[PDB]
Amino acid sequence: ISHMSINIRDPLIVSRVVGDVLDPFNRSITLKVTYGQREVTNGLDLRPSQVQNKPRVEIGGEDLRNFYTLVMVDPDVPSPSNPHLREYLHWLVTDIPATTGTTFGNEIVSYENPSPTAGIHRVVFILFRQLGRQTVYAPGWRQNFNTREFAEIYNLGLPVAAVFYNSQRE
Amino acid sequence: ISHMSINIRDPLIVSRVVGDVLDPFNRSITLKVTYGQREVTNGLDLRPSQVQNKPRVEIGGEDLRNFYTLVMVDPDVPSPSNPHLREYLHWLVTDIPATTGTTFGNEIVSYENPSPTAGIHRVVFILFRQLGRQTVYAPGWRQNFNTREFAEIYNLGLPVAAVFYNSQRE
Repeated sequence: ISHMSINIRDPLIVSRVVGDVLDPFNRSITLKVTYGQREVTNGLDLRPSQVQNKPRVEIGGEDLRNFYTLVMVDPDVPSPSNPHLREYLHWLVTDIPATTGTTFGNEIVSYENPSPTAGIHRVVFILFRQLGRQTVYAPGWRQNFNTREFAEIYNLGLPVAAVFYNSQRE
Repeated sequence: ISHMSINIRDPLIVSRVVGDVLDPFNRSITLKVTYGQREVTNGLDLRPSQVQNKPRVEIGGEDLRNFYTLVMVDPDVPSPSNPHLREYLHWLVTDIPATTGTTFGNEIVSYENPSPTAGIHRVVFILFRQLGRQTVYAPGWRQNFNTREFAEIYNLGLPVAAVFYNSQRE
């Protein structure tokens, strides 16, 4: 979107997920990420002890023929005040068929549970439409990941969905 | 069906359409609902701007002599987190001859376009076989509709088909 179309009160802008991690975009696809009995909605708190295992993830889709990639990052590493490891890639699942979820995709970076030690961390899930199956691949390491660059490299365009939770040391 | 015959990975169970709205059932009849150039398949996203007009609806059938009823509900009203208006009846078409579609039936509750304002809403189409033509009639209001009770009142048994899309505010 153009900056003339941005809603500056959107929770992704207030939280600076759009800004620090993502360019402005219009949500268009369902992304349902569940830990326990809570679906991630922007700004919900989940403690480290609640996110030790991968969440359930269900997605929508625009066309049955589509495949989606799910990115999970913590931008606030090692801390939000000095985030020199931004972004830390916690999980990467490609080739998710439209309308299914991560158990139907290819987990190309395994789920590492977030365990913040300093400050309140945003933990962000981002969904992208792929140009086709078997077109998106993993970085060589988890730290200093750049979702914007990743999307550029893999022709992913703007995200179709994103949502985040907050987490801090217990 | 018995709970010993349920496929717990069925998309209608994962999405809780079976659970929140419907009892478990085996699909037996074709239900093709089209908005624009997309047929509704479970979990597809359609934005409010894409569903302003009634969809095209074509049905199958078990016997030419049969008549079917189409129910369209949003269970996630006013929001999925606090769905105290569940279900909102968006459309009701009775007396659809087997193998035809809604233009051949009796629209007894007019199509109200879904326009969610909070959360992601499931918008569900449910098809039932009638005991006969001219046996199924409309409620007095749209809110707090109960498809299970409706089916009991009108001898509709279990659904023969159901499908849903996801929609959220634009």
